[PDB]
Amino acid sequence: MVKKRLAVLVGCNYPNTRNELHGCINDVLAMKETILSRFGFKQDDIEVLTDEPESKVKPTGANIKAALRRMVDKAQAGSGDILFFHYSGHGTRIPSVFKQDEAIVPCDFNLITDVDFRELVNQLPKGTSFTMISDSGHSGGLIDKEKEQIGPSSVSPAIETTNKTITSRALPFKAVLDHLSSLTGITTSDIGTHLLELFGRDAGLKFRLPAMDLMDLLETMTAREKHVDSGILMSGCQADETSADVGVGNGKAYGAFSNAIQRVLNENEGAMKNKQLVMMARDVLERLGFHQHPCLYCSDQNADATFLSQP
Repeated sequence: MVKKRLAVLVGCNYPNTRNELHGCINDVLAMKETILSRFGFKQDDIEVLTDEPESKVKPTGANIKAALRRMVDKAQAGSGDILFFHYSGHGTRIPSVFKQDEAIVPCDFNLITDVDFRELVNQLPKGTSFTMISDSGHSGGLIDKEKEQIGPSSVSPAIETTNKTITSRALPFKAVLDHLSSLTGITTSDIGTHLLELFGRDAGLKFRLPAMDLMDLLETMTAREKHVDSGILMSGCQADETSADVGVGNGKAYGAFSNAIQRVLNENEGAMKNKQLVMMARDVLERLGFHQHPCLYCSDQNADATFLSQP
């Protein structure tokens, strides 16, 4: 029985904009070489969506969700398929209505929120694994309702702040709203109005469904999550934190969390549990003076499973 190893790698540098980053595309290229060499992924099973000027497939909100939709077509029940999604780029938090929702910011600002990723993992059968590494600001909780295994509620002298030159991978809500206002030509405080007007069908699930219809849909996910739990989120920081973009525009920049993952893998060649990988990545960032706290969200069984099912 053949098992599939599918990957979607997304990197947003936002070049030549007001929200430029420099290490996100390098994070994607480094993670691609890692899964090709160490984890047995094949070139034809990997989709790369980066926003360099000459890119032919930009990481728009529709292209990202469609690529994640194509891995959703191939995961089968009883096959134990391995799905991987890396995101390096800007993140943001939007008001849930008293509460905030976490989201990633595609290059066209068609936000993908935590309910979109919760809907995605609820389309996967039991035994499948969806490992998501989101090196972005406010990345903690991006898979809504996924149990926190490592984070502020699951873990118990300060280190001097890093001397590296860093830039935040988080955009304020107003910066995201103003960006969408420059495209719609209208002014409203409801970000969903801009997103529905700009993207319509391709807008996030939170913005297309009425709140009560979303409540009915989330009730079906709550029932299914009691028996199937296939989502594994490794966030670069907590829900209330940002993630650091390290370096300048010299072609050598990188994400602090993505680099910490590469360091742990370089120093540990054997198979590593998902919980240990996040813990050792936290140790790297803590020692290096970074104040973001990577978090892990998955089931108890997947917390003890090896990263990307390495034997």
